[PDB]
Amino acid sequence: MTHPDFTILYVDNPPASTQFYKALLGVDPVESSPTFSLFVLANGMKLGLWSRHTVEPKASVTGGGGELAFRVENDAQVDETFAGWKASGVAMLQQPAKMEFGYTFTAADPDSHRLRVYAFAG
Amino acid sequence: MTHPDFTILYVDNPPASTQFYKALLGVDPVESSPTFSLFVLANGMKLGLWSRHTVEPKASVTGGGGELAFRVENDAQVDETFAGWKASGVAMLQQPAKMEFGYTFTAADPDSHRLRVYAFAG
Repeated sequence: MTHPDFTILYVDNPPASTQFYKALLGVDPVESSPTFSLFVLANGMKLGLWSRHTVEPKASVTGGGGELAFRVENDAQVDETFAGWKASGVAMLQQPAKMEFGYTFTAADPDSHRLRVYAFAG
Repeated sequence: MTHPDFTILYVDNPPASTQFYKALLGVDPVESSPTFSLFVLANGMKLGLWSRHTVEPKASVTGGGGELAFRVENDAQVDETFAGWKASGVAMLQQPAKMEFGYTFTAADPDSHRLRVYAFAG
């Protein structure tokens, strides 16, 4: 009954991780705190960064879950996003491969979130 | 540079978990597969269910991360969403408490995702 237009990705060190998402997405944090961050996209969606040392329920995890799907028009735009992140200092452990749902790619940043850039086959 | 209006939450058993999100959010899966699901919200956002047995990179985890922030007008609407989920068979391990960012509450479903219903103080 309640609709979430807001997704939160759990980070460790707010300063470095927030500047990382600033250039990663191409946004600026409208709201920010010593242990939290918030930016709202012109897409009509909303995206948080909640530090895991202050998350409730308290969970010391990085890379356990949370997937951020970056939608692009086609397979070439996936590869542009690949190389740009790679040069921008993403860990990057996954082969960009043609899946059933289309050309999918998933990265892992310093704080390790599954950043899923895909091109839908339809 | 690339903006994600799409967030994916990693589930174990697609049938049961997809019907769970159907009533949870109040949506129907526009796209669906034997090991995947996809529904797009009238909020202007997009939400996937990717089964962890077919996720790339492959990760057998549930409750490690991924946070779904359900935004409501005030603290009472948080408590309505609390009891409704509770009656609908959510695990629910967190006290709905007044945080710095407002009245926050976080649930965990059968597949265990941090479902964050909050009322922003400001």
